[PDB]
Amino acid sequence: ENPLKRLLVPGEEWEFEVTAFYRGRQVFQQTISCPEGLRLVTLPGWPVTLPDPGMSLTDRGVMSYVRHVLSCLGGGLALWRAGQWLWAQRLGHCHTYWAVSEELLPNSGHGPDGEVPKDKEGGVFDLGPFIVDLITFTEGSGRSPRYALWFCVGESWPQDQPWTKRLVMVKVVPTCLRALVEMARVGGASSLENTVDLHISNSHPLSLTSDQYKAYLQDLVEGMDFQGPGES
Repeated sequence: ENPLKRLLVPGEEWEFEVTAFYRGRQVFQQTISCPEGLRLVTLPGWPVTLPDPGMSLTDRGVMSYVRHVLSCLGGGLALWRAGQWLWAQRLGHCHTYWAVSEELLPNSGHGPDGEVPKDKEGGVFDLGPFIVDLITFTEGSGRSPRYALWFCVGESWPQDQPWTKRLVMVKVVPTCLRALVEMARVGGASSLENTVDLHISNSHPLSLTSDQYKAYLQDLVEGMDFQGPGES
């Protein structure tokens, strides 16, 4: 059996590493595993409480803005997995934007990938393209795929243009993905067996050669959906 397909079975809980930053400063970090995902804050999902800025900030202006955001969070930013997709939904009143990027806090650039919807779930990450890109990476014909989700949380009033200053940023890393990339990087330059920890419930680190890992990655692709051109 392909051990990597365990990543997809419904009963497998993915571990998520959550790191919060206030004006670029790390002020919180926690790693969580929950069947119903998490909620950045009677509702489903493991609640992850962002800390009061008084514990790390000194600027009254930024402290005030952060407290405003803590005030609109309400139900919170929900993030969970369903099949090959990671979904997000803004349950509270804070306009929240997202982007998949590197492990480093992203610059404003061309803006976020999108705004997390409130009335319905919104897809924020598809494991399909990620694995395809990971394979391309192992082939040496592509860059390492990104897996870090960044959530910029603004106020309820849509005129603070939060993505510009990115005062409240929360990075969510599904650790299985970080591990898969590291395994490709390390294994790609090694003729020996290397260990990869999938960081999913009831699992043990896997010892695989580069050839084994590549074969499992290729087979993993068959366990996910890829929309065809013009397919209904």
